[PDB]
Amino acid sequence: DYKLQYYLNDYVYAYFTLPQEGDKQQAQVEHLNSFYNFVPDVVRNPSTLLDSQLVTVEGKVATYKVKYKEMIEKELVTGFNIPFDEKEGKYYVSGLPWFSA
Repeated sequence: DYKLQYYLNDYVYAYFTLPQEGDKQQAQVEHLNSFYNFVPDVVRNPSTLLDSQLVTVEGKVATYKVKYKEMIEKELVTGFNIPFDEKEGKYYVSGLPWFSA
């Protein structure tokens, strides 16, 4: 579904672009949290997104293949699983994501 991909593309971008600057980080966390329909209870490291590709959608879990890099440059690749739902015609992220091979 194209609409789902447009929506989750923004979420994936936010997730994998935590900045280095502490003051920007506080706001970026709040921006990422805006995709959830809940406020997370209190970990991401500074990152840049290189590529993302929606691989499968099973039920209400979208699985992406994400290529990103930290700054510690090795390119990292992971599966990234996002639970989602819809309210009044608009998608939201329904739980914190999890990583897979």
